[PDB]
Amino acid sequence: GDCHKFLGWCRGEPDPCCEHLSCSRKHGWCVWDWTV
Repeated sequence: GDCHKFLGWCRGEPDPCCEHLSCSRKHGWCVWDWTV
């Protein structure tokens, strides 16, 4: 049950991003919070 870090697939995945990250649909992966 490893989480998905930055630039990691999320769409469809069982668990959400790792930490301080938001699943980005535009790119298709989680991105930095402070960044976005």
